[PDB]
Amino acid sequence: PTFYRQELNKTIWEVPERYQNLSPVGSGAYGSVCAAFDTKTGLRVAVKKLSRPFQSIIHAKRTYRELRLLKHMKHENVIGLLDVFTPARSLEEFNDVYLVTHLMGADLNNIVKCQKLTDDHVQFLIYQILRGLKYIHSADIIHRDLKPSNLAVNEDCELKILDFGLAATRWYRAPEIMLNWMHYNQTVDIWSVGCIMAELLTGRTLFPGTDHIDQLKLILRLVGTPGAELLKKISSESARNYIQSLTQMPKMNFANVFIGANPLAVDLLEKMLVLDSDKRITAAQALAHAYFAQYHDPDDEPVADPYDQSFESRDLLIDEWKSLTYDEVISFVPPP
Ligand SMILES: O=C(CO)N1CCC(c2n[nH]c(-c3ccc(Cl)cc3)c2-c2ccncn2)CC1
Ligand SMILES: Fc1ccc(-c2c[nH]nc2-c2ccnc(F)c2)cc1
Repeated sequence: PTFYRQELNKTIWEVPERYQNLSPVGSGAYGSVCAAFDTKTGLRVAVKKLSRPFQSIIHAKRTYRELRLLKHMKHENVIGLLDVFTPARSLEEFNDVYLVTHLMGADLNNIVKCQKLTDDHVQFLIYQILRGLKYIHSADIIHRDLKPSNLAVNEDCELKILDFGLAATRWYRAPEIMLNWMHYNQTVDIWSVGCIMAELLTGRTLFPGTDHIDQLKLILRLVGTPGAELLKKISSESARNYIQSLTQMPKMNFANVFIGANPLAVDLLEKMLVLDSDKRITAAQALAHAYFAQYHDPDDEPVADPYDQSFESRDLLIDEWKSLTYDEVISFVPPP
């Protein structure tokens, strides 16, 4: 189609004429986001322009990664791709990438911030995060940085997860990541959901750590210092010296810490915020918890198609990553 050009916040935007009335809404991962009206579909959309998508090998691979991830995700509670385009007419001229999705009006950081949610709202918002995570996790994808600011929400409380798989943000991070364990599992995301849910219910950051050390201190204050079963799983001499040097802490009584909350919410919280990540509830199990009795339907909580992440192990030239991304743009098929 016919492109047209404009400057918005120092940044140039060259987009097809179908997208009208571009309006800056803020920063995205590795780029800027504009709200727009899609004259073809009649949809309000969000367009992200990647900044310097092919600046280095790291950027090139990251651009490919995000495009591959967005092309794969087709789920109500996960951001997906409505369109992807470039003003470039050929591979040699290919230097910019624009990604388009449904416009979402706010995020949970905007919502919780100075606005108290009812237990009914929390059930629905957390149900939707878990339903999305079930899907993401079934594709062997980990979010790794789940936090209120990457949960997009509309005025009717429909929620989508963004910025998954790209990999303070500290506040929502699993303690095994604070300890720098490289073999963490998908349940790091469940830890983050627990932190988020706690905050939705209480109106305060559960673990507002001032650094990595402070963050673990705050976590261990609630959940206790590791037991013997967990300590035996820590290979790192240094990590063990640190953890075993702290004054032992008992696990607190969650019913007391979150007193006044729905006892079912308290129960789910204790299953999510388990120190040993092997013992944490999974997204699929969490959906079946009684807290979500009014929302849960196992016939309407789909899993994802298999997703090939083998490229992640590959070390390629910028031009190779760029060409792979270009072919992914050209092969894009929009949804129905
Ligand atoms: O922090 C803020 C605002 O202060 N924001 C929260 C994050 C928010 C945001 N970040 N990234 C996207 C995005 C856009 C298109 C694609 Cl294909 C993929 C990701 C959005 C967004 C914005 C609106 N609707 C949908 N996505 C931008 C605004
Ligand atoms: F203070 C602590 C101690 C251990 C964890 C922890 C939770 N789940 N898994 C681990 C873990 C397993 C193996 N090696 C590690 F380094 C960490 C988290 C905080």
